[PDB]
Amino acid sequence: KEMPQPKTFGELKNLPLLNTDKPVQALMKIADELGEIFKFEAPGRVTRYLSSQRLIKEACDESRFDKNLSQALKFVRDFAGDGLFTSWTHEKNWKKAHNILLPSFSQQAMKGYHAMMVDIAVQLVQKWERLNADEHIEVPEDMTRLTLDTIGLCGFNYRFNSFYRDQPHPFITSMVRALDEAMNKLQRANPDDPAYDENKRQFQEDIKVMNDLVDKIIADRKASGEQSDDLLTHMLNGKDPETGEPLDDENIRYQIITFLIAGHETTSGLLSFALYFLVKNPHVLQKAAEEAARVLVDPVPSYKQVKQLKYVGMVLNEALRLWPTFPAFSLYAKEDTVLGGEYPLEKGDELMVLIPQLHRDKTIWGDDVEEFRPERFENPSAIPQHAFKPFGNGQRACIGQQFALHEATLVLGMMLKHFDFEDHTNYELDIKETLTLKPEGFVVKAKSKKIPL
Amino acid sequence: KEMPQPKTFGELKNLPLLNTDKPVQALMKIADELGEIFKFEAPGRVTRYLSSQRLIKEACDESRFDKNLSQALKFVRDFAGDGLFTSWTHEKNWKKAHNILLPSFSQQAMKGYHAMMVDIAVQLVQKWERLNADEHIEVPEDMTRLTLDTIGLCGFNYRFNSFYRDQPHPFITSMVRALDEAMNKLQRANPDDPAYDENKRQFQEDIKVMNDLVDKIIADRKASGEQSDDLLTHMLNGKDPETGEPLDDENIRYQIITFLIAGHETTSGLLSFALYFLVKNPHVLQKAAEEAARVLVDPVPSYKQVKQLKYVGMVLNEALRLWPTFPAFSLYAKEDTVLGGEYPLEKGDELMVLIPQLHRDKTIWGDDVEEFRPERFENPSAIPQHAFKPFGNGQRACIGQQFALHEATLVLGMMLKHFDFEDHTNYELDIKETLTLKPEGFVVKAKSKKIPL
Ligand code: HEM
Ligand code: HEM
Ligand SMILES: O=C(O)[C@H](Cc1c[nH]c2ccccc12)NC(=O)C(F)(F)C(F)(F)C(F)(F)C(F)(F)C(F)(F)F
Ligand SMILES: O=C(O)[C@H](Cc1c[nH]c2ccccc12)NC(=O)C(F)(F)C(F)(F)C(F)(F)C(F)(F)C(F)(F)F
Repeated sequence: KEMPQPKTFGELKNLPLLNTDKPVQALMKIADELGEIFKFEAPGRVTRYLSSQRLIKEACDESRFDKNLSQALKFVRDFAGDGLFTSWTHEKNWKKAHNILLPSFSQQAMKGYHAMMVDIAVQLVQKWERLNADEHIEVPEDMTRLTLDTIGLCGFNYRFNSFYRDQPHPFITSMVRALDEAMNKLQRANPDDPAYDENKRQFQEDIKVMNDLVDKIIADRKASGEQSDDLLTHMLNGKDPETGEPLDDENIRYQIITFLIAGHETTSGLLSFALYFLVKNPHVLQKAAEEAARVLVDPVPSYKQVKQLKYVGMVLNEALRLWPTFPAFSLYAKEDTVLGGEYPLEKGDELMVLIPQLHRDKTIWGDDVEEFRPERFENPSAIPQHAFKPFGNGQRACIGQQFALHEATLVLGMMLKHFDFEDHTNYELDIKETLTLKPEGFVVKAKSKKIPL
Repeated sequence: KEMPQPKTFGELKNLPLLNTDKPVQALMKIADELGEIFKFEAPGRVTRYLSSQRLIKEACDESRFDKNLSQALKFVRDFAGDGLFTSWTHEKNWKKAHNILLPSFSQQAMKGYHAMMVDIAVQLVQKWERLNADEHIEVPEDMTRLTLDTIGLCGFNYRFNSFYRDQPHPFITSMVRALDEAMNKLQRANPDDPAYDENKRQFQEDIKVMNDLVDKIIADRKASGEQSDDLLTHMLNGKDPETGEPLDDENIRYQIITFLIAGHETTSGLLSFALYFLVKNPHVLQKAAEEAARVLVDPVPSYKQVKQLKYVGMVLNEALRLWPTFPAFSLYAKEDTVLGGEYPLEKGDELMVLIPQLHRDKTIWGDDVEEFRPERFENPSAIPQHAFKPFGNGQRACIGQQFALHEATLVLGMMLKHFDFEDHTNYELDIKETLTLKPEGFVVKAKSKKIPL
């Protein structure tokens, strides 16, 4: 039985297929042509891309497969270290940090973060209230200002003040450039070529910038002793119940860098896609706006009011179905095993879960998988197990899921309460790929409903 | 009596003395050397610089002298046109605009603008509340954000959104570059030298940017009929009592451009100098802060509360004494006349009033004229006529005087209510000159008192 494989480039095998600005979208097209599984080879490396719920449900069995660091994550590890996102499950610091931080990311914890989320959300709305008549909004740029500032503030009581700037904060410049470099390393044949020497030097300079700001943030909080109820305070004080150990300061840095990466890259994309779908589907926008108007009856939304925004939740989940913003995750076989009754795997063999394809599995979702329909999530127990995984799988799933959904629900709810929206350019979806997916160049006009804050 | 005169450069006469980054400060030093009057010659022209109250009181006699357009103002007229600032007193549009606008710039008119002034002032306070512990404030840069935005909003219901940017608005970039070219054209031999073709092209392009935006603003408003009740509304509807004529749309544009020049340049300089002198004089800062705390008992300052900030007003007047931010104005003799019983002048002969030197006249102020003492203004009536002229003279005095002082008082009151200030760099005063004066590089730290808004 021969597993499908895309086109090759002689000795380089499939590698040059990733020499593109849009590798995930390319892989989606290959998946459409080849089906639920294909092998992908490079010099000295092989993986298998999975696209169907029936295979992915097996891949998600944690007794058989564990999280793998893709080559992308191995490069991100050069600045995110053994933080939660780029550590192996068997490294002592994973379970330790996981145990310490899980309570700080719970739904109940969101009650405590809510006030600071509102602070940044109000800044966004005020920005849009203050635009002149025929000016427009640069959507992913503003969502990124919001999401980065929220995690900065909620997490570590640090204000990036992104709405006060055109040029990002120096940490963000370095982080964005470090991420770009990490993703660019995947797609260059002969990575030791002299041309890439300057890229490597700038990389080391960006890592240093990140470490020095965050180390300083940690040291400052240690030296002040201030008990600001946030992630940083929790990490400086908390002990892992299992080992009885706290995180050391180096690992705390790695977690902070990791949360900032997450806040910048991934939540902003969700909000950007959600707004994109709303302006392309005005009946959905109407339903979401009506809910926002009916529910958010006070100038400052409450935690309880955000929980009440069911339809806005459904909008966000349908946006995640179509464009899960961190679109692939990797697994390895813990032991020899056979996938799907058909594909034998050896210990250590790697799998890639193509989340956007899983979410277009017609045998699960129906034939209309490209349509934006939030009512797919109106009665969510209808969704089969492992059919919807925008936040990954099992113990290695996104720790920030509740944070991200709370922020996104609050913000999207406020946006729909306060403004009508116009797709003035009839924007053509163009998806930029970094660590994540975003709708590049998405612009709208927002006409104020003149409801005070 | 042969008039004193500074050093000459052969056939260039005194012209090269103004070929300096700091021409007003140069002229002040010359005044120190030469006294109350000196002649200043260049090829094809002459003026006389006055520095004493004794002589300036004659110059300010409107039966004997009228406002002259200095060469600097003649160049500003290429983009400010026949707006109030760059028009001759005998021009029909001067008298029309004067009669139409003056009542809208009264102390009592400020009740109408107060709310919009608070809007921008709160944005400033919030920016500074949001700075992190280690960070500092770029004072003139932030003061200019405030003052430009205030005149934009109050004047024409237009939001430059300066607190949302590092890059100034396109209009501002052009205006600033226009004003720079005007300044540069002064110290320049042959204007039609092909060398300056690019300068002229840039100049024309900046005029276009300025006219296009402002004309659109005006046209947009005329269309809607929206009675926004600002300077633009008054200008579109208002009739000159004398002629019975309104301003035409072209002249309205020049007034708006003129207001924007004014609210950008001179007013922010005042606030920057005031804060400078406050941090250099801690006892004065403390007295002003006591008043602010005693008077501004509400989170939103009221119009009447700003009028009660007597000491803050004294502080601003003392800043204006030392560093009047539009530091000189020009006059011409309406008829042959003798100045000071010594200097015969012919009809058309020109004078320059060197305001910073007038304000250092030891016969009026006492020997300690370099000292910052707001108490000099305990009773502003006590100052002799024509001794204190930071807003110029007579019917050609600053129309924006009450606007500027109300805005500056409000803002400085709020700053002193909400923050303690630290001169963390022990800043060395360095005054940059364009057509106005500012303390370049003035930076402070502001520690919040944590009083909510
Ligand atoms: C819409 C927003 C987000 C999406 C779609 C998303 C998606 C994901 C996915 C798919 C994974 C699994 C990665 C893998 O298997 O390799 C993951 C892991 C993670 N995410 Fe997110 N994420 C989001 C927001 C956030 C936020 C806001 C934070 C933190 C502030 C965060 C922190 C993390 C961390 C720490 C992990 C690693 C968890 C572990 O292995 O222990 N994420 N995320
Ligand atoms: C600290 C702030 C300010 C200072 C020191 C200042 C100073 C002056 C001075 C000295 C003049 C006389 C010019 C001459 O004789 O050639 C003047 C004129 C003028 N100023 Fe200001 N000014 C300030 C703020 C403003 C503001 C905020 C506005 C408008 C919003 C404004 C509008 C004008 C206008 C229109 C004139 C021309 C008046 C006329 O001749 O009819 N000024 N200003
Ligand atoms: O980084 C990796 O390991 C894998 C695949 C890969 C990269 N190099 C390989 C060599 C042989 C076989 C497979 C690979 N990379 C990808 O699938 C990808 F295309 F880069 C990717 F999809 F864009 C991605 F990196 F996974 C991603 F989607 F951007 C990421 F967000 F990181 F998951
Ligand atoms: O613009 C002018 O006409 C006059 C005088 C002048 C400029 N060029 C001259 C040649 C010969 C004799 C006099 C002059 N300029 C000045 O006095 C000046 F102070 F140098 C000035 F800086 F240019 C100034 F323009 F006056 C000023 F001070 F910057 C201004 F803000 F405009 F008042």
